[PDB]
This record gives sequence, C-alpha cells and structure tokens, in this order.
Amino acid sequence: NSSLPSLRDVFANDFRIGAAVNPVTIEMQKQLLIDHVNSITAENHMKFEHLQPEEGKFTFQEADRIVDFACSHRMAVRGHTLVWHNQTPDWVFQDGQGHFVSRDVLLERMKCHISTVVRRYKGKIYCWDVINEAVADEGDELLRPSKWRQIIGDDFMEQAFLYAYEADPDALLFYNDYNECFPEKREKIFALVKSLRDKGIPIHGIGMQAHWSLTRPSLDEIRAAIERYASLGVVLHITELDVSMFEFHDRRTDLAAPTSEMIERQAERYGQIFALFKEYRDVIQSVTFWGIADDHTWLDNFPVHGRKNWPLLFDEQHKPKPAFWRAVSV
Ligand code: NA
Repeated sequence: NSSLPSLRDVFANDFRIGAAVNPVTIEMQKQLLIDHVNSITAENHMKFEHLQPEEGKFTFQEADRIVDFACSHRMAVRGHTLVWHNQTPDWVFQDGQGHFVSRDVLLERMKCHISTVVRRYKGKIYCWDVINEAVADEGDELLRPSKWRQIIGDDFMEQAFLYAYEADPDALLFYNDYNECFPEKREKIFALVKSLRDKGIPIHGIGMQAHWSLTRPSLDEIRAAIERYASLGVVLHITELDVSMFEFHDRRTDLAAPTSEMIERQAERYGQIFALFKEYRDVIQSVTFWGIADDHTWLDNFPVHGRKNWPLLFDEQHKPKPAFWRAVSV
C-alpha cells in the first residue's frame, strides 16, 4: 500500500470519498479509513433506535465516538438518518394505553428527536438524511406505508425537513433512497422531491444509495437518474455504494469465494461507474461506500442471512482488488 493512490486524493477535484463505519470497524479498518476517506457515515448508530431507544433516554455514546474519529482526522460526517420506516422503536408511535398517538403528538416527538440530535452535532455534521426510503419500492403508489405516514398524514416529510432546517439551517438536508435508478421509482422520487421544492421545503439534496449489482442498474439508467435528479437543482450524494456479486434473483449460499469472472466483471463495473461519476462531477459532491473492505459488509447477511459477499474496493486482508485499480484510473 505504500505506493498506492489515496482514494480521497485521486478524487480531490471531483467529490468526497466516504465510508460507513461503527466503533468496531473504525478499529478494525482504521488505517484504510485514515489512508483513503474524507467522509464518514454511521452505519447504524445515528438511527433513531440507537439514539433515543426509550422516550427521553438519549444514547449518543456510539455516535459520539464516530464523530470524534472523523473530526480528529479532518473527515466530514453525513448524519444517517432521522425519519425512516425501519429501526425506529415502537414507543414513538404509541401512547400509554398502547394505542397509536395522534398526529400532533407524533409531530412533537419528531421535532424533539430531530432538534436534540441535530443540535448536538451542529458544526460537526454537514448534512443529514432527513427522510429515508419513503417512496414505494413496489406497486403503483407513490409512497410506502409507514406509521409516520399513517399517523401524521402525507405531509410528514414536509414537517421533518422544516424541523431539521430549524435545528441547523446550515446543514444540507437529503431525501435518501435505494433502487433510485430504476425508471418507475426514479420518476416517483423525482415527483416527490419536485413537489417538496415546489412548496419551498428545505430539501437540498438527493442521496442515491447505489446498492447495486454487477448488471443493475445499467449505465444508461444511472446517467438518466443523475440527469433527472440534477435537473431539480439539488446536490447529489452517492450515499451507500456497494457492488454485490449476486443479482436479486441469486440467493445462493454455497459460494465460498467469488469467481474470477465475478472479480473481473466487478472491476469493469466499478471503473464504468466511477467514469460516469467523474463525468458528473459538477453535480455529484460525495461518494460514500457502505463499508470500505470485504471483511465487513451488510451484504453478508442481506438479503440472504449467513452467506458471504465481496462488494467493495478492498479485500478481507485490506488489499486493493482489481476494482480498486479501475476505479482510481478514470
Ligand atoms: Na463534485
């Protein structure tokens, strides 16, 4: 690695380079992070259930460690995530009697969470995924069901963005989602963000999770989605990038190593993707991977528990893969 290029330096004129982390992987992958990234996201410890597990009980210790690491290495931090249909405790939606709370009460609890969390990290965290994954991933409706939406109404996203803006008006506020380049879902995401901006809501950015495979989305699809979203005037971040060795239909559990063909195609795929990101450097300002090396990835257990995946630029021994060399040479 002594003579290896540094990802953040190669892309210094193009976008930040980030990694998702937790206190354990910061220790396990510390030198790779130090050597390559200039942005960090908490993989899990800034989600609602990890910050306010019980009402009025805030547990910032893990998030604090992650921010302390970033700040001491001059890394930016993306805050992930305030309002989501997952990893939010049941207390949030319920009264003492157990019934669902009212719209007004859920808005007070949303405001209190957002205010307390965003104000704690103001001046250290420069952007927040305020709404995560509200758009439907299947069927014809615009929006996914969620208790947030059930109890407040469809203006729950408007309110979340306004509460976060009040808590830190210097932050960039994002709508973040996956399968963001499939045309039907891209059109829903575009319509939704257009409608919020058309009302003056402080949404500044779209986060493209980019939980991609070797084949999907196509490069034409990615291009079209970047152009579509940029045409709204928002900032784009690629927020959770990984390139799975398995397509969505491939639920094999048996593979103990990637084939040479998978490794080669993944290298080609990452070179193609980075070439496209560099081409859109004027609208893409950050590319975060959902990890940094193949010794830690949520894809080992999702969508199939207990297998192994190899989605990143560095292998389990933290050495560069064929994908690294193509990514850095665009
Ligand atoms: Na840029």
